[PDB]
Amino acid sequence: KVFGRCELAAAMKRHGLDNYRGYSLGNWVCAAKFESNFNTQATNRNTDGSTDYGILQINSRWWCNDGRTPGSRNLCNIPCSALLSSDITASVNCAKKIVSDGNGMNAWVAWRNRCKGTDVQAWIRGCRL
Ligand code: NA
Repeated sequence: KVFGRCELAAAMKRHGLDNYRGYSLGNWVCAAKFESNFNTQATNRNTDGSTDYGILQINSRWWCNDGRTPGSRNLCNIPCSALLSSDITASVNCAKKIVSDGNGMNAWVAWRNRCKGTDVQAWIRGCRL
């Protein structure tokens, strides 16, 4: 499904992403905005044959199994299709392990190029959280 801005922020907050590892909620909403346009069904193919899935575009090379990325790992121990549900639970739990792996939110290229160093607080503005 296609989340609204404040709708997504509320779902992420109740799933414990606000200030997770120091990253305020605005960073996550911004990341989702430019990775998937708030669409849980978004997919994108990469050059190496791997695929990015879901609202946060988590990559099959490392984090989920999609059965067609040879030599990949399944570090979130889930099928990549589980990242496309309208329930963001699996995506959020997997994102939590990605941000914890030492490189923070730099794992998301769109956050680094389009959210890092900006006023990310503007993305939860006006929302009732
Ligand atoms: Na994989």
